[PDB]
Amino acid sequence: GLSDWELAAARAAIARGLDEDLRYGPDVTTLATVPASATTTASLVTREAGVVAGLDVALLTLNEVLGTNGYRVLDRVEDGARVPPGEALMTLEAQTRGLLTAERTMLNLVGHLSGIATATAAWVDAVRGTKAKIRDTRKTLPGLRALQKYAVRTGGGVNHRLGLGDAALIKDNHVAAAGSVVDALRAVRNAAPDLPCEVEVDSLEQLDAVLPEKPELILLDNFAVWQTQTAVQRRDSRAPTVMLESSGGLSLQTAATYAETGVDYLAVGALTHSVRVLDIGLDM
Amino acid sequence: GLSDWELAAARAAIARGLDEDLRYGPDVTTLATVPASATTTASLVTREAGVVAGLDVALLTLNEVLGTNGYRVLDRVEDGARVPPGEALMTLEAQTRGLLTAERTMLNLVGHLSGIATATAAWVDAVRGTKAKIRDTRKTLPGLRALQKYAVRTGGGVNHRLGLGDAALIKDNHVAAAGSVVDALRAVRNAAPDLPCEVEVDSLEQLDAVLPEKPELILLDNFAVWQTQTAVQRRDSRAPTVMLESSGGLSLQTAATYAETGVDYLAVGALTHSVRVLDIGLDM
Ligand SMILES: O=P(O)(O)CP(=O)(O)O[C@H]1O[C@H](COP(=O)(O)O)[C@@H](O)[C@H]1O
Ligand SMILES: O=P(O)(O)CP(=O)(O)O[C@H]1O[C@H](COP(=O)(O)O)[C@@H](O)[C@H]1O
Ligand SMILES: O=C(O)c1ccccc1C(=O)O
Ligand SMILES: O=C(O)c1ccccc1C(=O)O
Ligand SMILES: [Mn+2]
Ligand SMILES: [Mn+2]
Ligand SMILES: [Mn+2]
Ligand SMILES: [Mn+2]
Repeated sequence: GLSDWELAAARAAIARGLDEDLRYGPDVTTLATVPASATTTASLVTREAGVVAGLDVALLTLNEVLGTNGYRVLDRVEDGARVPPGEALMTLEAQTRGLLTAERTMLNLVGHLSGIATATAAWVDAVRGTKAKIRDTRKTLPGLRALQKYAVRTGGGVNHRLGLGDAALIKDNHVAAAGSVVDALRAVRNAAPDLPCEVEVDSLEQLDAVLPEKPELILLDNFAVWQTQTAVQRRDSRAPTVMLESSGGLSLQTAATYAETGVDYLAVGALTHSVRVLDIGLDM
Repeated sequence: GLSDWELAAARAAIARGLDEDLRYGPDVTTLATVPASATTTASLVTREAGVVAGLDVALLTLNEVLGTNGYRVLDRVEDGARVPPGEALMTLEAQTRGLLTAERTMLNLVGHLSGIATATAAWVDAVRGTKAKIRDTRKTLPGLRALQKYAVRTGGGVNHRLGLGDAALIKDNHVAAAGSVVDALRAVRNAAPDLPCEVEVDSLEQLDAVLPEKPELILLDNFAVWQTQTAVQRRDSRAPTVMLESSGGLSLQTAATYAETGVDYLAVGALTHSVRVLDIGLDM
């Protein structure tokens, strides 16, 4: 499921999580109430409906606390599964002390990632019957980019760039510094001709100015729906190969409206910066 | 503003943030569009109203990217300031290249921490005229506990425990393993007699059972307002010294209603697990 750098990202996050929990001493309450030889069957069950993501991270949290041979998975659901309230995402058998200590860290990761995949899916359903794909941004939390990114993919969106040197994206602050969108575009092309180039426009005027330069993608920043319609109309007639991406004034209520204008992508920051946790509990 | 461990935490977070942005190559678009000698005056300004928190983290991000003597702060607001849309939280003068590279990492942190402080303050205002204090939980994001915990305090909340060995808290799964709340309570009392003890009850029945044991705090889990009122009446008559904390079915709409019952605290998970970013931009 997770790739190598995602897996490594997950391990680093679960380690930071456990360290936050354990740095003040051991789990005194678990140690005191449950014997070392105790063993139970527990299930991660959703208190609500949504799309599940990050189940492997649950397994990595246990590997860290109990060791690979410290637990047994009697059953599990697959990442990306649409799930109702009360559904058992995974049933385990493991040393009780290990589960009570690992509980919060593992639940915190799975609820966050599931919350993103559940949101992402909402957006994906909203623009169904359209050609628009939902994309994320770099408005991710430090240390969780690979995981948050993985989660939007699980819900059906498509990742944008993972970093700064990943692809070029000429922003308002660059244009300001370069003095002109076409100047900046030209500069980026000359410096990194092999790198994907996206140019951000703030108006129909700038839009007209960059279409002839034929950048890979144009990001329509904070365009009203009527302006997005015009943009697509101009792109379609003047530079059929330029992809258009809406970003800025996007809400789930307007997603379809923008998608219907014919844009190729909707870039949603909310997907990673304003996530509502999917409520999950560990039941014994 | 930030303490030593919070500072070390911020530093670790900013470093993980920058590494995510730079691991694919340098900021190609900035290097190409802005000269090394470029310098600007920039401001972090809110696109929305809210409470500000995490400004020092912005500075720490610049120290890391431009070095201490790489910039100058012409003006700044204090953490915890209630702020309107379009307010300039901090005005800097710095090398342009350094700002554009630091921008996203610093913005993502300040936005996150401010979103938390903004939400916390809404809860705090909600229970105003009551004696209840708003507290957080361990439902924090991995690697960000110290910072998230710092933010609820900036918003007016009061921190709960920071980890597992920090204070004792008997939960449902412990009760399940110990076979009883009173059993579990007795066990913890024997193991860590010097440690603060909080026990979680799911019913007025368990409440009656633990009140005589006189634990430090009792967490009323998912009680209706009427049950919360009853519990306050029983506590007041049977164990005046026992503090009560509501946690579970809390919404900002009901906050005051529960606070009015006379409980000492409201423990809010949403404060740290479902945060809506405060929208902030770097304007040059
Ligand atoms: O408002 P700006 O001057 O364009 C600065 P900003 O840091 O917002 O720039 C980015 O944010 C938007 C990302 O999706 P969302 O809006 O949902 O968060 C998009 O406008 C981006 O180029
Ligand atoms: O539903 P449970 O069986 O009590 C498991 P859970 O992990 O929810 O247990 C904790 O969550 C609540 C925290 O505040 P919030 O609800 O806002 O997130 C509270 O019930 C806690 O003891
Ligand atoms: O994070 C951003 O500012 C952003 C917002 C929208 C599209 C893409 C990006 C990006 O840089 O990849
Ligand atoms: O994270 C939790 O389950 C939690 C929830 C509410 C209060 C306190 C805690 C805690 O363990 O400190
Ligand atoms: Mn933008
Ligand atoms: Mn914006
Ligand atoms: Mn609970
Ligand atoms: Mn719950």
